[PDB]
Amino acid sequence: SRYMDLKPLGCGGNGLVFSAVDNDCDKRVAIKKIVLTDPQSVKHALREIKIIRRLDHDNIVKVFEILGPSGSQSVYIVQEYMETDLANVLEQGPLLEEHARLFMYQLLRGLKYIHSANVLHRDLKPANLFINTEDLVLKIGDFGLARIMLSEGLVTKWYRSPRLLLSPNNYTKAIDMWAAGCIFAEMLTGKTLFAGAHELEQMQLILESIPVVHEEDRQELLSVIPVYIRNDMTEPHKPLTQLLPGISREAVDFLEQILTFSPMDRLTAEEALSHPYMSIY
Ligand SMILES: COc1ccc(-n2nnc3cnc(N[C@@H]4CCN(c5ccncc5)C4)nc32)cc1
Repeated sequence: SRYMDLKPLGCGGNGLVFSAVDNDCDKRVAIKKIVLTDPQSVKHALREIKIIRRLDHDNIVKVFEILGPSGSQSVYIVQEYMETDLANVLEQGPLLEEHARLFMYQLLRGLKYIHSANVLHRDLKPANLFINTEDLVLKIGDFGLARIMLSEGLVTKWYRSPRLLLSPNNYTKAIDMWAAGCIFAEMLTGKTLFAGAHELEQMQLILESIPVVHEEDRQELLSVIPVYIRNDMTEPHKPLTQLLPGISREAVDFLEQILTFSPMDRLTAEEALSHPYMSIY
């Protein structure tokens, strides 16, 4: 009786999403319908709800209510309506460095929050970063959020870290950070940094630009891709400075610190925010 005029917004992983208007307050909402197809789906939906119910931050999409069939506080997640998504913004071209830098700050602020709570995002990509163009606010989408402790082909390989390509079911905070670096490069250039369709070509695209500085990392690659055995992995053929040719040296330097092959050398969300390139906000 509360939510009226519902029009589908598209399809996520969990289910169909709809835009609707609330009667209590004349504001717009975004509702996710999750179908309880199998008992595996009910267990998955229940994990997701307990997480999003306790997270409250300026750069995380706000969850208002949870209702079942007929609307009572199939499952329906009522969240805040955002104007657009980052993917729709970047189809229109690259951003001014001032806007990319501001959106990166907000993305990092949102990551620093979820990571502190021992939550990570299993599906970080421009389509799941929501924008209100009026206030230039960026908010990370709730669906994909998971505690650190069918349709497989519909998962993008593009924002996957070298480690996630080698160990496909192991998600960590550092994996969110690699994806954030990739999204930042995409906001600056208006095109995907590493656009592979398969796990191996994605690894080969990364290896053309990212140095392998540890022998442990080098030995692992020689056991999967032995062609690079007499190549000095320390100096790639097409480095990030070449891949990003019109952007500032300050942006590339900050990027080189996030797009490290090893998670051990990679800045954390907290460290990236304390970086001079970000601390000015
Ligand atoms: C594809 O699957 C999905 C998956 C999740 C959503 N979710 N989840 N929480 C949300 C909060 N706000 C919005 N707002 C839309 C962003 C772009 N939408 C338009 C942009 C421009 N024109 C029409 C719609 C509004 N969408 C949300 C939407 C579609």
